[PDB]
Amino acid sequence: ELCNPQDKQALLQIKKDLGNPTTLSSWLPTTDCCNRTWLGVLCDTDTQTYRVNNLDLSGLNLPKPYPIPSSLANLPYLNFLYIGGINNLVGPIPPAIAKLTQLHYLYITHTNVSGAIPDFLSQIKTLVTLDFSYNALSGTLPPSISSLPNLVGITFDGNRISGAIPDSYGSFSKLFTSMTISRNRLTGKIPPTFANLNLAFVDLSRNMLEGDASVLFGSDKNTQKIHLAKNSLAFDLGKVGLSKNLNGLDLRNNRIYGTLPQGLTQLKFLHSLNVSFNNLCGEIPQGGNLQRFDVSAYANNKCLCGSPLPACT
Repeated sequence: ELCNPQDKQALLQIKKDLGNPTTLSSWLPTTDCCNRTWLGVLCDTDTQTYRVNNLDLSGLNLPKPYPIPSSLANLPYLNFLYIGGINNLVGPIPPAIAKLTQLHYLYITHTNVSGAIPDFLSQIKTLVTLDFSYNALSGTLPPSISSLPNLVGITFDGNRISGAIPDSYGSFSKLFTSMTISRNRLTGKIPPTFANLNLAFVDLSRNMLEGDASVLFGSDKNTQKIHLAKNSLAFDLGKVGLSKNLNGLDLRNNRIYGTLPQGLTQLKFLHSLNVSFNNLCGEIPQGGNLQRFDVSAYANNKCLCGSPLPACT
């Protein structure tokens, strides 16, 4: 049998540790774990270790709450680990995951996992993406993950994370291009060190952030989406530079002031725009895609005017 004996026992232990759910009844001692019949399990054919390097646990419908099994640490060749959509998965992200030294892609999402996002993840130098969204995570954001050299993005949306965004999150490498931490409880300001990032995507919507978000803008940046809705931000929007790549700009429900920047008429790919429920004033820039957006995208500001709104005096 091709299945490695130690991977085999860890997988059967994981199964037992989750109450031997019927959703894992394909994990049979009588069949080879490497031959694609064990649901969600694959072995590394590419590097020819033939060790289990890809595990997907999804929608298992556990019969009662169980934590993330510490037997996951006994699959040391994991590169890809997805754990998601499991209502009855509870407890913290165990330091047992630190044993997965070759992880590239890690998702623990749409579960009831709780506690803080662990600071130990910074030691897993192969990490390319982290997704811990839609769980019950609390605590503050772990500052040390900014040292990860291959990390391209973090997806931490929809938890209960509190505290300020660490200044060290402006220190990610040039490969880091996507940061979403929406629907949490962050407070404070966006760190000035974020001028060092070049984000394709940034979503910090539905938090309690305050102050200036100008650092996330710039005509030298390569940014496709900027989503900052539902915070308490306040800065002069008319002063910001805009990435030519911008396709989505959502700043609704903040305390942003000044005029809309004339540079918006030059964005060829702007397809979604919402600046409602702010303190903006002045003529809406006429040109580009600006007059294609409904009135509701600009309404409820202080004194905006010009098409699609009534004429300026």
